[PDB]
Amino acid sequence: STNLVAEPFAKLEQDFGGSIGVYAMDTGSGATVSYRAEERFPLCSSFKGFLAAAVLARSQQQAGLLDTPIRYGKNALVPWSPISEKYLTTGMTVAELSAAAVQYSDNAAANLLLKELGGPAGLTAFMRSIGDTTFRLDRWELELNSAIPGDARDTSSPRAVTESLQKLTLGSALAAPQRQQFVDWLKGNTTGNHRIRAAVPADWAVGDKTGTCGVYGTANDYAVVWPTGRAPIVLAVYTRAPNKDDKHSEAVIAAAARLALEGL
Ligand SMILES: *[B@@]1([O])O[C](C(=[C])C([O])=O)C2=[C][C]=[C][C]=C21
Repeated sequence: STNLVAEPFAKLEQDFGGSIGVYAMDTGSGATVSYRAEERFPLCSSFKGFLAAAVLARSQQQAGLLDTPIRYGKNALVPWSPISEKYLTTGMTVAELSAAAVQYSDNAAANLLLKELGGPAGLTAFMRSIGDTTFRLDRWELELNSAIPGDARDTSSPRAVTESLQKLTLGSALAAPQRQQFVDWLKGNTTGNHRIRAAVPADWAVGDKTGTCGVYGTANDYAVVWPTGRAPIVLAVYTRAPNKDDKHSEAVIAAAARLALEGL
């Protein structure tokens, strides 16, 4: 992955103060945009998108998985678990927990689903099973958010994120119904209006998954975007920064996404 007109990204990164990672592919032409696309960045909550895909893939071998209710306890409710909290008294099905993890970044949902898959190691093995040799999840919520510089736990690269997102939403990794379901959850995300969506023309359909670690200026977003009349674009925008107290920026993520889309 290289880029002979990277100066715009380099200037945005200098203005940001941290590091920016971008990979975008036009699945119609094959054109791509890269900037630190091979470098490792904390996933933060963005792993929750791939977790839901892994659940859908398991439902292809276990009938009734998605409809299975889970009557979880109050002490499943880790900070920022808005759907899980609201539905504590009733429980939630696996599909609802997947939906909640994708579209609200529900943390309790995320840990409950990880447990059904064998933990972080099971999600990682799923990702290996589709050809992602970069992704690694090592820890549960909320510990995976530590985002320590140079720590490779719970990281991937923007290119591997994009390539995996492509396989699961547009390729054959998932069966057709499972695939539409995964795209539908992403299209209903509520957390990403100031990130990639803020760079996408209002008349383009978008699904996305955000992540925010809360430390070290570390946040991200990845998305599938359908330009009018065309095959879709897939992209991933990740940030990090060298000081614990460096603030992340949603505007930086949106700007970097806009540079990628303009370059395509
Ligand atoms: B996680 O990374 O994602 C959300 C979040 C702020 C987002 O969607 O950008 C979140 C909240 C609380 C803990 C972890 C996460």
